[PDB]
Amino acid sequence: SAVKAARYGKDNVRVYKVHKDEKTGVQTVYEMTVCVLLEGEIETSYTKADNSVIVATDSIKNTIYITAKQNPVTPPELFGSILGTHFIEKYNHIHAAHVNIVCHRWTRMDIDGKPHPHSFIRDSEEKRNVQVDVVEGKGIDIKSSLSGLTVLKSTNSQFWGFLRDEYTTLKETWDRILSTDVDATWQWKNFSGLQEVRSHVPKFDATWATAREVTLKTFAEDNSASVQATMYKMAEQILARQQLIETVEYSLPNKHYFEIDLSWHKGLQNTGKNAEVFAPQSDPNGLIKCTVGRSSLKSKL
Amino acid sequence: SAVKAARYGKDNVRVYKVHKDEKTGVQTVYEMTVCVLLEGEIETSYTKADNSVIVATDSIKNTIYITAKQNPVTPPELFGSILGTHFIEKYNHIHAAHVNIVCHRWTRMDIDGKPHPHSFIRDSEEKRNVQVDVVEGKGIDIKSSLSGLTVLKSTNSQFWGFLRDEYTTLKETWDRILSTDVDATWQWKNFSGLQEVRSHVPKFDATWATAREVTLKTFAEDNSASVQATMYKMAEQILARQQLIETVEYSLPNKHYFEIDLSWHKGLQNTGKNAEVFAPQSDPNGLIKCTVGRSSLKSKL
Amino acid sequence: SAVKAARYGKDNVRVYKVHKDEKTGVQTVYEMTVCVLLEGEIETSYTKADNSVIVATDSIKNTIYITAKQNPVTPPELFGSILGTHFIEKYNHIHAAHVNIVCHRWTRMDIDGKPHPHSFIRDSEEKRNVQVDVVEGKGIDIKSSLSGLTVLKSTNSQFWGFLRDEYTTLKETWDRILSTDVDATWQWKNFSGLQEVRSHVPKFDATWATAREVTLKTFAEDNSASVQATMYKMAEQILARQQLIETVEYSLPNKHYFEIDLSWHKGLQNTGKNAEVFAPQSDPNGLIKCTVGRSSLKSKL
Amino acid sequence: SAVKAARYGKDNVRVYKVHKDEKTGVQTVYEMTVCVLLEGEIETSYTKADNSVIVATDSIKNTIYITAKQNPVTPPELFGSILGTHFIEKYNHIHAAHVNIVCHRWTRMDIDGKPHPHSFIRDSEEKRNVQVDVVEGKGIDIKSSLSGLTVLKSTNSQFWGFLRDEYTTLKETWDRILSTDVDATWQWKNFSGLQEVRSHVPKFDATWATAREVTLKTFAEDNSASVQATMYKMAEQILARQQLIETVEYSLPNKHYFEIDLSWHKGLQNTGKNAEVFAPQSDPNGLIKCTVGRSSLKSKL
Ligand SMILES: Cn1c(=O)[nH]c2c(=O)[nH]c(=O)[nH]c21
Ligand SMILES: Cn1c(=O)[nH]c2c(=O)[nH]c(=O)[nH]c21
Ligand SMILES: Cn1c(=O)[nH]c2c(=O)[nH]c(=O)[nH]c21
Ligand SMILES: Cn1c(=O)[nH]c2c(=O)[nH]c(=O)[nH]c21
Repeated sequence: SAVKAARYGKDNVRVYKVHKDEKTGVQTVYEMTVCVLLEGEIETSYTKADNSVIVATDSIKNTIYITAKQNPVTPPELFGSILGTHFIEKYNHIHAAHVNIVCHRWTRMDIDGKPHPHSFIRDSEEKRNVQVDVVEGKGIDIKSSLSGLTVLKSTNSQFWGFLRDEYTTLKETWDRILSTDVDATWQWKNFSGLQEVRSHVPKFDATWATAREVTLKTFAEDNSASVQATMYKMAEQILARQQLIETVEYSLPNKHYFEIDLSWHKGLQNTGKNAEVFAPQSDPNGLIKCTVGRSSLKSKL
Repeated sequence: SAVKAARYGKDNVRVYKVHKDEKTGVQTVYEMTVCVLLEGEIETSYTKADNSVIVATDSIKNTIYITAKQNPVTPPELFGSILGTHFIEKYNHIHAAHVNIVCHRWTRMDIDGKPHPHSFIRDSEEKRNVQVDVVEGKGIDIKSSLSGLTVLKSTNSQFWGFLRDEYTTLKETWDRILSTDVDATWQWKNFSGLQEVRSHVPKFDATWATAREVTLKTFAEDNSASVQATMYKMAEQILARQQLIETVEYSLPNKHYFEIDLSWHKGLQNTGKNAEVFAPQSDPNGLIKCTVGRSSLKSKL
Repeated sequence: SAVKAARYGKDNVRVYKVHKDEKTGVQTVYEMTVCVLLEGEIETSYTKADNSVIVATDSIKNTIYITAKQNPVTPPELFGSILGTHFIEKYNHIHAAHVNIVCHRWTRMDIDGKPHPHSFIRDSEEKRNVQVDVVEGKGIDIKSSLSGLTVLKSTNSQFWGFLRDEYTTLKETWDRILSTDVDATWQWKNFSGLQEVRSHVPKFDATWATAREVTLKTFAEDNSASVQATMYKMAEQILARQQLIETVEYSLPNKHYFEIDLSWHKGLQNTGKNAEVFAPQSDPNGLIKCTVGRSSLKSKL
Repeated sequence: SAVKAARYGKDNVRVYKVHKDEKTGVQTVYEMTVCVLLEGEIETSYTKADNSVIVATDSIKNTIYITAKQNPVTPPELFGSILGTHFIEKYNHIHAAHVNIVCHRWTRMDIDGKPHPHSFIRDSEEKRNVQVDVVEGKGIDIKSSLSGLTVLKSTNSQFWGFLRDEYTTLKETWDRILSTDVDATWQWKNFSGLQEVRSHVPKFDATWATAREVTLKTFAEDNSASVQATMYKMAEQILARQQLIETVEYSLPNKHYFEIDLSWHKGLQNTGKNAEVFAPQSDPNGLIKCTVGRSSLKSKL
């Protein structure tokens, strides 16, 4: 046998950081969960009980906290790049660092209409994430995402014209509920190293904001022909607004809300135009995915 | 043997309702999870295989949807009262109905600064709940609550002066992080029946709002001596603002954030006044409870 | 205002203990999650910021580990009694200790047909629990339970003869799937103190075993008329086999498996006697409860 | 813009099947959760609101149940292959089907030492999984796995000789607890189609059994130098025992159990050779991965 692939490290490292402005009294908090997995010339730890090549996962954990103490933790794309760059530069034999960060929401409370200087609310379980792959000799590849953004619209969703054969029972509809949990990923142009990441720092927060704004507005305003058609519109708009992202990926469940026929009980009318009470379905669910890039076709468009 | 207690019914009944204003186009959505458990002269279903006394749980489920079609689902205190009253009035042999409702957040989206007529966001996993116990001959007992309201403050929390003995290692502190998941319950005066519940309907939304406002403002503004002292202030204020509630209960975890001594690494200073990077602790956690009522002591105050 | 009730302590304290037989090499492991909440003359911590009356929850945590080091952790009824007794005896002003223990399964592995001396498998997420309430001047009240015991039978379950009215759509059945997650609790006679608990120590493991055996055999062998009728049989048998338990409580979901009519597709027959493929339903679910004690009726039986 | 990748279908489809032997009375149950995602000439559903190319996810769901009615559901590798082959053969424009199956445990109960004909217990949340990718013109690629197999050993695990630098605080150990949740995947040689899958059917159950047996025995018996070294031994043995699998992948958390120094309290000795009571750590955790294949090196071995 032989080792074809290997990576190892520390997962589920919870990290908080506070910034305190001593002039104004305003404090700002950041909370994340971090995973760092390393690759390199480590195969003998697996094959020969050679622990000399192992940077202990406990040491990886310590390094996460030390790096957070010595650098900004925001935007996460930058923190992840700093953190991954450290491991490949510090250890000659480590040739890749794979950094995943989940950012948790701590939104400043407004009390009596004024922003509070040091009190925060978890206003959504929506996350902002990064995956930063720092590969020696091949730069820094960053995928940014928002996830767990849960939305519903009560009309202006349709689904008709789909294929019908002997496996088909679904009724066409011209007015349904649409609800989903949005997972949206934008993948950046390869960066050559930390300097180039730093040169684009403002674009990280701005592109996250754009992605979130476009998602919400498109979901709310598109009289949707399908999940497929709506998510494509989101992706194409995000690509149009940031030339440094190469692709946009969406992964959307269709979280079904079923009508309930109550006509068996006193002729109650609760379907079609009279549908008011619905049964949310926990499972099964549609799952719709696509990855959108920029076109390169010049004929047969 | 004999049956000392029994209740049975349907749990985890997911319910959505939409209201559509055909004049304005504005739609409003409600989503809940409902449990109804019945008591009564049902012991022979357990002891004698006598199913004649069982209102099938499937029928309880149907009744939940029928009741939602024929009545408002808001405030939940009212919907639960209507629903429980139905079972004890419809079935001579059913003498109590225990209705639990969890209300899920669907907050209207603002798009380009304007409220959208039919698009919503799950802006928090915070719930608004009711427990409505409708007991034949003994009225309607209602406990209202908010839960899963997760908050953090980065300073203005203290914990010193606690008992110290041979089991004590905890260091006193004059400046710590405080974070919790708020579970707050207000229990109403017994209502005689559905008419009396209806006579107080506006007070349900108003008292929920008061409870939430008081919770947030007190948490943010109290330079806290302990979880105990802060939660008591919340409770006393809520009681002062609604004479129809008899008690207020809080159940608060202390979700610890630990300092991280990094002085072993290059003399990094990350404790006390220089603490910036902390380790959120998933477990264990403090758990602090109290039930506050109005005082009846006249001497030795 | 005034404090009507209060309790506080440490929750989610994970504890492992190992026993090593140095003669045989056989090691045995125990893992639990412990909560201890205290009551007493503690109201001034809430009302007056008086922390002097607070045994810190961190100190409660330390005490859990110290008690586990100095005593057996099995049976959990004994460990909980020792632990609760400590707090009311050590602290004059603490008058009750409420100890909840969840015991996690670590079952010894058999390797090549032989029990391994130090390797274990989590063979089920089924738990064994205790709730031990140690109340100064009122002894020790113990509720023992098993929970998360998930079972299914594919036939020999029925449900017919239930009430039918204008809310009823459920079809009677003479052959259905029955599946549940068993939560079974046996409540012991009040014990006067730790000596009396110790005097009954072997009965704890034996009664847990009896409860589990009776549950499984009754579920498997009863041609069930309803969840109600089957669970009653379980309870009555457990009471007959241990005179020191006063009541037995069951709480059982009915986790529904629905037939799927496929006759719309090529006349496929998948209902009634030809039902093979079913749709497990995640929600809603029946929820059936009862508490059974010994009879005291002498007439009109 | 243009669609670079797309797949869509139905997720979280819960499926039960029963087999009834009418001669013997013995019934056997199977329960799974299935996801099927399709690829093909479907880009116009995203770009042009062309639903004609969409096989509705509801129809995919129906097809899952119909396929389970008309074929064996075991081994899952076979069921997934049948199911994926259907979609690419039935629909000219569908060119890949991606079938994920999670198999849930229903182990036959033994009652009074005899196997019960129709009663089952969920004896572990351990799963048996498959991922079957059926790609038109490129055969059938199958990855089989076991996951959620949770184990602990109380000694015969070590971790010393790891890299030590200015980021290192971890103490070397020659005797620690090791616990993990095993996720093990074996990837099969590409199969040309359903006939070739069928020709190997007995090998699926046999290789799953081998993988599980090797995992347990190696974990129990290896005096482990590291997670890395132990998991490699597992992989190499599985490869030696089934020539039709190309690689074996493990993904193992190191679920840490920390010693607790209690020497501050009455000189209690609970470290090193006297360690009995430990603190299980929920997070962070080591995460160790590798993919092992057969060697092709002929020099510098
Ligand atoms: C309702 N529904 C299905 O059954 N499949 C699909 C699909 O692919 N896309 C939808 O928007 N809805 C839907
Ligand atoms: C830190 N801490 C403990 O250890 N116990 C307690 C308590 O009862 N209350 C607190 O506010 N904090 C705290
Ligand atoms: C199917 N079903 C209901 O709908 N209610 C009930 C009940 O109370 N008990 C059952 O055993 N089954 C059942
Ligand atoms: C304890 N520990 C670390 O900190 N890293 C590692 C590792 O890579 N492998 C281990 O087996 N243990 C371990």
